[PDB]
Amino acid sequence: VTAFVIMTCIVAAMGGLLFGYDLGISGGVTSMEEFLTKFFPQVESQMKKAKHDTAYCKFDNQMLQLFTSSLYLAALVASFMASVITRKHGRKVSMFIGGLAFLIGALFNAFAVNVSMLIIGRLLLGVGVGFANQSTPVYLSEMAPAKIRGALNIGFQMAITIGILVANLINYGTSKMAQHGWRVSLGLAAVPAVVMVIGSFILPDTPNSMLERGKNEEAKQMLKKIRGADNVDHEFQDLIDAVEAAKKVENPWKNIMESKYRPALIFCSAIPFFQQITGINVIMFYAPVLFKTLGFGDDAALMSAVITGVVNMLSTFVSIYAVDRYGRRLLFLEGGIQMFICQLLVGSFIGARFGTSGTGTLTPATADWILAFICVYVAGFAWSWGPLGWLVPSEICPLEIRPAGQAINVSVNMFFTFLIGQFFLTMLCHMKFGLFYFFASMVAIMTVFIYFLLPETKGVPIEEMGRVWKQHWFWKKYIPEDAIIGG
Ligand SMILES: CCCCCCCC/C=C\CCCCCCCC(=O)OC[C@H](O)CO
Ligand SMILES: CCCCCCCC/C=C\CCCCCCCC(=O)OC[C@H](O)CO
Ligand SMILES: CCCCCCCC/C=C\CCCCCCCC(=O)OC[C@H](O)CO
Ligand SMILES: CCCCCCCC/C=C\CCCCCCCC(=O)OC[C@H](O)CO
Ligand SMILES: OC[C@H]1O[C@@H](O)[C@H](O)[C@@H](O)[C@@H]1O
Repeated sequence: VTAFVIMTCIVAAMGGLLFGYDLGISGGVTSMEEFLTKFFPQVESQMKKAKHDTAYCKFDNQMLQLFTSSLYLAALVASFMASVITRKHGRKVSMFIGGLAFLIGALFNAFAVNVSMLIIGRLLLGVGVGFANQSTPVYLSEMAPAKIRGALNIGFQMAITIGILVANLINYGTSKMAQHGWRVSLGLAAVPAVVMVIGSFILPDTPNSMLERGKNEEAKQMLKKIRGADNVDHEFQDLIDAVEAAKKVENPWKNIMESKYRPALIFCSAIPFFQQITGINVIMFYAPVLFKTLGFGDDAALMSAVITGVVNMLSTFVSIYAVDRYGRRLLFLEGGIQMFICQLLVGSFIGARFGTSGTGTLTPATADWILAFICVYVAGFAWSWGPLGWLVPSEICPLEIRPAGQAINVSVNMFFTFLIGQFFLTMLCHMKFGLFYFFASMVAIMTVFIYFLLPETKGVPIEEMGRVWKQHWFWKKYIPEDAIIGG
């Protein structure tokens, strides 16, 4: 562990600011009537004097769903392109492309004069997220010393939560400008993108990719630099062994179906689906919608998003502290149990407060308790399925399929992020609290899935992770001894 590798990983992790900024900025921008008037006049007409309505609830027709979907579709496709570039040219090159596409997208948005420019900008944001999310977790998990890989990789998730929070605060400010507030909100996304582009110039690439691409002496000297030791022979032998196997595989997409990759393939596919079917991106807007329906105004709705965003960010530190000391499993298990219980409590609390009230409207105190329970659910996600959904796929793949497995992770993640968010929009917007019971049942399923099927990965050198699958009661049948590195 050196100061150079920690600074390297902090700078690289700032690639998560891009996706997080976009996740946090969009809600507040859609509620700005100047934005609606310019680009979505059919929505503006529905929102005029609709004191108890929320503008993104109106994005439920085919054309508006197409606009919303375009970011996730571009990200899903760009993720697959990033797998090829990340392997052939390096993790840094994909991080550069991600920052640059996001930067150009932010400018098209901020200076949009018609919806055509908004569509181009949104597609470019999606390209940026696809490249940034595909490549940055690979970068962190290869660069980090094995002992603290969890903590350093989760810097990426921390950056996501920082972007969400910062973006909500920016919308708080730009909502007060006399004019053009939405241009400032969408244009400030360029700031972390410029940081990411310049970072991609100055960062080194990973020794793992340098060696796979034939830069033998550069890779060894780089490993010595990030580990701060003249003798890296044991860990460099891991890289040599990983590249010897990896050089045999010209097309990872045509080999990822082989038995020896099956545990990795299952988890790279299942973890992103499970991460979204927690309901996180639905539940995170339940209280904002509730406060608006109760008459508390746009500012109270945004304030609950800021509160939720602070909890979301600060709770990430629990995973940073515990992930390498106590393990990924403990975090999955506690986080799933805590999320499950909070979903049961909020669902039954809302259901009960209508059968005991008498007046038909929830009180402010009741709304605050609903936000409180939701915040404990968000805290549980924020130290489990949030950070681990960007850590675990990046640390379980052999080198030759590591960019491809992380591309599966991103692309499945984008697909279900949109699908689940759109599918539940009407239930969210009509305050159908039964959704908490559905997501509770999914969280039960994924927690049992983890309990029986996820071997503990903490502290294992990334190229030696086959050792962990080989000792798992179920996955051991897929892993041949000859493929295992180290031991
Ligand atoms: C690798 C690069 C990316 C590859 C993948 C590309 C995905 C393209 C998908 C959709 C874009 C089209 C979105 C069209 C949105 C139309 C919105 C609209 O009509 O808004 C006007 C409104 O209805 C009244 O004012
Ligand atoms: C490699 C590409 C590098 C691109 C780098 C990002 C810059 C592009 C962003 C915004 C447009 C800036 C021009 C400002 C004027 C906008 C008005 C405009 O172009 O209007 C035409 C439009 O078709 C209405 O009909
Ligand atoms: C290392 C850090 C480098 C940081 C580099 C950051 C560059 C982008 C910054 C801001 C863009 C967002 C603000 C754009 C707002 C435009 C709105 C506008 O034009 O309003 C006036 C109106 O047009 C009159 O007619
Ligand atoms: C192997 C994994 C199997 C997992 C299996 C799922 C476990 C239970 C999950 C969610 C609760 C399901 C619904 C519970 C509530 C049903 C009754 C209900 O909704 O009652 C309405 C009433 O008004 C009160 O709000
Ligand atoms: O912090 C919340 C965010 O956590 C990330 O790990 C997820 O991929 C996002 O969908 C989510 O909005």
